[PDB]
Amino acid sequence: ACSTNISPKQGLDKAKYFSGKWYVTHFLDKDPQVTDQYCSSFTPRESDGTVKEALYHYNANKKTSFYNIGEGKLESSGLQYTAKYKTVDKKKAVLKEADEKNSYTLTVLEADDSSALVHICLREGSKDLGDLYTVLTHQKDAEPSAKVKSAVTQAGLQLSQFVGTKDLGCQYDDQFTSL
Ligand code: HEM
Ligand SMILES: [N]
Repeated sequence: ACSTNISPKQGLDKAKYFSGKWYVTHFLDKDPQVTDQYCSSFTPRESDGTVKEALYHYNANKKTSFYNIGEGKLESSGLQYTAKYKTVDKKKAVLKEADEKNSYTLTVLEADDSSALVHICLREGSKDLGDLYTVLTHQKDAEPSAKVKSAVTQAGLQLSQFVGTKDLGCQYDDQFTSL
């Protein structure tokens, strides 16, 4: 199951996270449910205590993609939120409304002007799907900062064990993440 002991980084300025867009450069899926490798980019925003974020996934094996919009409330305790998610097309038109039994919780472990580290617990039945850690950069295929690489170690992980995305033949939809 996903860890219940993940807490966001204390003192982090949320503006460093809710800004620009993010590309996943490295991911650690602690308990994968499928064997395909994904690329992902997303654009998180917040307003008045509610996060809305536009999400994109690209299956590098199968060459398929899908789009979502997550929505949830910013924890008063720190940079963390539990979101419900709709399925959308590449123009953000809704294909399916959220299934309220499913959620994900995102916890920000580090963020600076170039890079971030987050933990995501996706619950896509009624079941934690297991921990996913993603290293993020504002620019595609860029190098994460030293600070973010330190945060990986401090989360008890080893960067050597992450899957990098730079060599996967990723295709992104930058128009979508710029909406
Ligand atoms: C490279 C990074 C990521 C990988 C490896 C990954 C992996 C996966 C996989 C394997 C699935 C299931 C696909 C299927 O239906 O078979 C999935 C779905 C999903 N992921 Fe990710 N993911 C990544 C990043 C993210 C990010 C950054 C978020 C949220 C901020 C996120 C949220 C979701 C959600 C909401 C779904 C469910 C989509 C739906 O059923 O409509 N994922 N992801
Ligand atoms: N995910």
